[PDB]
Amino acid sequence: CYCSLRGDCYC
Repeated sequence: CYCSLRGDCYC
């Protein structure tokens, strides 16, 4: 579960 600024924001 991570919300980065490239393409991460879910689990």
